[PDB]
Amino acid sequence: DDVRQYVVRKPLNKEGKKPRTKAPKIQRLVTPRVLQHKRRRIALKKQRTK
RNA sequence: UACCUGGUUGAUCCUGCCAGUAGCAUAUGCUUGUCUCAAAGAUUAAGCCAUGCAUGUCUAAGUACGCACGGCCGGUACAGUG
Repeated sequence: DDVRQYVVRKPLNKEGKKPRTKAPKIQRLVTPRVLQHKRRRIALKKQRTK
């Protein structure tokens, strides 16, 4: 299941302002940056062994 | 600048101190136009203390769901500043 399509929203409404919705930032979420950080530090494990 | 001078006797020469002399530090008195630098609640009481201040801190890079403000363009995980 995709996790990011299941976040609750904040129905953010105040007078005079535009209608707004707001969502939190998901933590402990596997993203293409996290997987690059993991494989970068095994590129350092190989560099030291060489 | 490696220095003495007054005072014991009727007069002398001594011993010998007292007093004078110059600086330097704290206070104090009287006086004080300019300008440069500058010590400053140590001495008595390491006594007692109203009030204020003297220690806080965020970057691209720990954690942002405060509309606090704006803001995409509007299904759009999290724009951003915070």
